[PDB]
Amino acid sequence: QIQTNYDKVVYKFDDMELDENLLRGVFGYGFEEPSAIQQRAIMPIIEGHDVLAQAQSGTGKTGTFSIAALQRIDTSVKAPQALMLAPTRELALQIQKVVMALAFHMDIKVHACIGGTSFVEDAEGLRDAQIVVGTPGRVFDNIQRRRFRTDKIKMFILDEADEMLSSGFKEQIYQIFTLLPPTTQVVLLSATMPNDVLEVTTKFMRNPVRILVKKDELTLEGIKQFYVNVEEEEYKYECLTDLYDSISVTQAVIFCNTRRKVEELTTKLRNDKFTVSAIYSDLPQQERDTIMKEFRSGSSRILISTDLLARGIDVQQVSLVINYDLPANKENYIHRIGRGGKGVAINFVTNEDVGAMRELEKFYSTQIEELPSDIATLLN
Amino acid sequence: QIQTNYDKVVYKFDDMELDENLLRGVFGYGFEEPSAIQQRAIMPIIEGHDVLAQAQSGTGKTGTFSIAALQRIDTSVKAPQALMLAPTRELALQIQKVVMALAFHMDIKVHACIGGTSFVEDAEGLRDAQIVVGTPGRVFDNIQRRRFRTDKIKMFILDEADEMLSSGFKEQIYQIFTLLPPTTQVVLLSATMPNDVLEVTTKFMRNPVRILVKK
Repeated sequence: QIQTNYDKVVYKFDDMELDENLLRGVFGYGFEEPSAIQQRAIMPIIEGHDVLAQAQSGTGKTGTFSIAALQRIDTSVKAPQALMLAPTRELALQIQKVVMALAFHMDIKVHACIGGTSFVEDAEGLRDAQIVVGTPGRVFDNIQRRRFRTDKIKMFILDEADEMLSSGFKEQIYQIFTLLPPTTQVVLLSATMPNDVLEVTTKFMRNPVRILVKKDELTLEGIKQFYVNVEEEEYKYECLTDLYDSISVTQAVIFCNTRRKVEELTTKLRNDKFTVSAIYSDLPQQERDTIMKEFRSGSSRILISTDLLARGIDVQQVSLVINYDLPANKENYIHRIGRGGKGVAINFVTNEDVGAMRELEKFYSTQIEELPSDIATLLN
Repeated sequence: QIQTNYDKVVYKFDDMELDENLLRGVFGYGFEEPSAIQQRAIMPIIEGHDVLAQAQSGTGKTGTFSIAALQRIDTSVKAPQALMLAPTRELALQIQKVVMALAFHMDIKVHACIGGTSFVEDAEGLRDAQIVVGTPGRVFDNIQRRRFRTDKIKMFILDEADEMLSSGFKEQIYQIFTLLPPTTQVVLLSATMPNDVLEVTTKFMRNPVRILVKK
């Protein structure tokens, strides 16, 4: 979801105190209701804060800094007031179209400082322009050659910071900062939040409002890696049946590599009264949440599912997770036993899954001990 | 200044519909905005017209047929598709240098069929070259001895035609035309338009677009 230190949302462009002309342009362009990032990032930008926003490429994001920037432009001033940087000529040109359209009912000049341009037209455009958009290299060159005066600049937008940095624009971006008024508001939009952006964020921004995407991490520390060698694929079921004698409730989830296995296991288990909840990557939306509600409530201590749902499966209050089938792809091991924030994971390997479980210890660095006869302990 | 029968001008390279990599190559090379001849000559060449253009020596003229020729190349075909001729080895090498730069973000092979070159490497170079550039004699010789296959050639550029003719390459240039597939697009750049040039134009070009200088 969204993690932010601003906590203030506006749900409609009408409630943003937008100049009437800009607002006509917002609706005229096709914007109806603010998107998730627009409901949070526009106001803080308008208000003058330095803002760091994690936003995927798209018209929603472009609208965000475009709308805000147009709202802070002093039409009376016929000099650059806002500078927007992009990774490529094309992206810059697209941004210039968006702002232009948004300003369809206003009279603000927007210059594209990009490759392929007679410096005579470039000088002329950068003189009277109120919003300048271009690529780092070209922008820096024009600032150094005095063709682009930056004293009236009040806002600095860094679109796709990650891409710009990874494209090799770090030096020029850093140099642009020192060539812009020290008080300039800094706004940075980025799909990812790598150290490169964090570095810029920390060196150039001031107590910025941060609007980030939640996500989470791996983690195999809240869980204990225990395995059992059934030797033959055929002896797994009985080994799993014996486990349910020294566990005492706890409720567990069991993952299989194939859908059929999930059913056979479910069948064999139900043929013995074992009330198990089975879920496959195909049940309609209305049926999947029905089985989950039955598990996260209606008794049902066991929950069997395939490896494909591991990512979407919200391992509820489970103190035990069983791997009937050792994951096919090492990467999906944690998706099955991750937990982002007690924890026991038991693996059922045969006389073939050998060295295969070691890869899950090479792909990682955690220890997968053997399961001792004493189980009533391993589960609190 | 210019007298043309094509009159259709383009002022920016963005408006020319160039493959993205080639365009990256154009700006990458230092080209900013199309010069007078580039504004008129590139598009007709790309479009397929036999073109006769009065242009003085220069990176502007070179860029003109180089950019067009690069847009027309078919990446999948690994055989000579364009043949460019210049009056001297030096001039040819310069041209190879210009198209190579222009093709920096592309994967095009450019072979120079010029003087002093092991008939072995010359052979290997022409086998999979997509753009071949060189002097009339060396090219004619390589076509006869069969080291240079021409069946895939779609464009024939004659740079500084007046100079090549004034240097005595007339016979060879004429022979090459007959050794190239009949439909090959013909492009001829020349500072002056003497009868030698007019004769070539009338004998080998088909209802060509003509881009000339006032006079």
